[PDB]
Amino acid sequence: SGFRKMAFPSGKVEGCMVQVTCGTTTLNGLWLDDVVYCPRHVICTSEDMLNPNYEDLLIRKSNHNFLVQAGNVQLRVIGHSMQNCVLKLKVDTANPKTPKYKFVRIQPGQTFSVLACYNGSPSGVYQCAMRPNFTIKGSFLNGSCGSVGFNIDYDCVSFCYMHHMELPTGVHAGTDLEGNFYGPFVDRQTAQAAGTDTTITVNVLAWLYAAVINGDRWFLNRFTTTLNDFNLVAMKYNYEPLTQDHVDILGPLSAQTGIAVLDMCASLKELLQNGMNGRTILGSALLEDEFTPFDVVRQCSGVTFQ
Amino acid sequence: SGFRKMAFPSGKVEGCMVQVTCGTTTLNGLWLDDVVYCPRHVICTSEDMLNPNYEDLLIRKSNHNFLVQAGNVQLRVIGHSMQNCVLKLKVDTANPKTPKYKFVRIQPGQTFSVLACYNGSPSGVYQCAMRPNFTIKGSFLNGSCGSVGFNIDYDCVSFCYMHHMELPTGVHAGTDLEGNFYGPFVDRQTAQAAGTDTTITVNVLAWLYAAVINGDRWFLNRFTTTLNDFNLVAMKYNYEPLTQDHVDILGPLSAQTGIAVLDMCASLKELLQNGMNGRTILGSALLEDEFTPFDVVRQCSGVTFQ
Ligand SMILES: *[C@H](O)[C@H](C[C@@H]1CCNC1=O)NC(=O)[C@H](CC1CCCCC1)NC(=O)[C@@H](NC(=O)OCc1ccccc1)[C@@H](C)OC(C)(C)C
Ligand SMILES: *[C@H](O)[C@H](C[C@@H]1CCNC1=O)NC(=O)[C@H](CC1CCCCC1)NC(=O)[C@@H](NC(=O)OCc1ccccc1)[C@@H](C)OC(C)(C)C
Repeated sequence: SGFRKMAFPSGKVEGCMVQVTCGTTTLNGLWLDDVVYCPRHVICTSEDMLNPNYEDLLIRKSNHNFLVQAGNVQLRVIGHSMQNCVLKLKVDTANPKTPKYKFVRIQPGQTFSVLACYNGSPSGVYQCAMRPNFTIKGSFLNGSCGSVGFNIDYDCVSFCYMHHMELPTGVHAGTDLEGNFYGPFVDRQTAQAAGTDTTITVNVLAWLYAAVINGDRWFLNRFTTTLNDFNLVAMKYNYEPLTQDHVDILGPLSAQTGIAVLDMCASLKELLQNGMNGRTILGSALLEDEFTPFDVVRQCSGVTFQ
Repeated sequence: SGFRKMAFPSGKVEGCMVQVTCGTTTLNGLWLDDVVYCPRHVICTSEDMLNPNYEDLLIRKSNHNFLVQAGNVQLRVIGHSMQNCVLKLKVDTANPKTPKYKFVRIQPGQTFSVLACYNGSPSGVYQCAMRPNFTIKGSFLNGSCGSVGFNIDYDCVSFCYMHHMELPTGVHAGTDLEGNFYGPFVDRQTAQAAGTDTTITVNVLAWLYAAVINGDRWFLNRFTTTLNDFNLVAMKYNYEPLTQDHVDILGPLSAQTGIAVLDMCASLKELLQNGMNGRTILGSALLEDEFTPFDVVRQCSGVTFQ
């Protein structure tokens, strides 16, 4: 038993990480089949960042201005193109370690694993969620750009995030693997509003179920509530409105613990109106919202991969 | 910027994980060179668990009663021996994916990465610490036994933990890779006292430095204290006594942030005497003690591996 915030094993992704250099800028790229993916702002100088014309900037570059290094090995670039905010470098060598992969665009509230990378070498791995305002709260230093987020379905790697830039909040923004930003962000060094972040109500309920499943049950009360009543408390409190779909996705945890979702909503309501009283749930003094219901199900089912 | 609880990339360890079966018991093993390591209690039936004579039980077994499966592939066992509480299965095939590795026995307060495994296939990865009472608070279901903890030094894998059993606390116990338990635990299904757990004072201070480095500085005060004065507050509060060595290891974070360790101790003291007032530090409403000072240094330095 026990419950930890847990990332997918990153082996399948480590084999895809390469170093990409263009001029005096180095960052990470994703090497799959015979294509290298990376943020297009690798083509920018530190002055270009304030207002780049990427088309014009890309025109001044040729294949040989792009150094791709996979470990020690130099790949030869033979085609380059710009898809949205990513740059796709065609190389002469397919990656012998290409996993079975997909590119997905995830939804706010879903979770994924980040492998943070510098100079093409993996640094660490951690788990997180696409916030409702389409930011992620991660850990990214200079040179982490091009690090990717992913989920694993048995053998198949679903890539969903590529890191591009930190906002003035210490929150991070980026794109899917077709180069479209999550959220309204553009890749330019100009002030940008992240927007009001809300809490992922369904994820919090799934966590409370993970708590019950792991012995923590003090928050459990004699009350119930209605979907509309609870939603009315959800909104004084920043919470995502709870829908019937949310209720259904919480259904399996419902039946395992024998606790109705709306009874659980009542306990959450009391927590939101009465706080923690200096107590903890699964060793946190806060309400945690970065476990999807599926993260909960599989953590106490033992789903494996590879 | 930002600060997450971050695990080493597990690729080097995924390639070492195999399935070990003996009778009607299956668990994970660590395959390195031509040896497979696993908990010796794989040789036990569900009745044996209450009071096993491991010597006598091991005598009834022969090499062919041990099925080792590396992915799909059956290894042939040709020698078996018992070292403390681990069992070492000599196989006819060296693991072509053996990393450069070491076996270390870590100290209370140090951190490591766990790759949780079922039937020899990795499930997830998370970070944690050997508690002062020599327990770890992880996430382990039935069949997770044989999962290992590790740190990575550039290319070299330092194995330090092998999971054996959960206590009645939802805390976990296990051995180094020579088979000696951390703590006073034995591998038997008998009630065992974990013992009073204390907080890793030096780790908490290192975190407060990580906080300052990442913008969170409200806890910072106009006071200072003495090593003995603070230690006197450390003990009403469960904290490990702070030593001069602790002070020195915190020295580099000292100089980066320009804040004396004993000034930081005063802020921690006020936190311990006055609580959080419903506020947060790096997004936690609790004082976090599972980052060593070295975890902090490298997270905001960007150390890579492979
Ligand atoms: C790639 O390695 C990095 C990763 C950053 C660096 C440290 N932490 C990270 O997450 N990405 C960058 O450095 C990019 C580079 C430019 C981005 C697109 C345009 C051309 C290249 N920039 C940022 O990450 C900046 N974000 C940013 O400026 O956003 C808009 C803005 C501007 C001014 C005030 C507020 C907001 C970073 C460097 O800016 C901060 C200084 C605010 C972090
Ligand atoms: C190996 O896959 C598992 C991993 C466990 C299972 C679920 N979570 C885990 O961490 N390990 C075990 O199942 C071992 C098996 C025996 C251990 C040594 C003797 C022979 C094999 N046992 C345990 O993990 C038990 N721990 C335990 O009993 O500790 C002493 C004790 C006894 C009675 C009351 C309190 C404490 C588990 C199964 O016991 C609990 C039911 C308390 C979890």
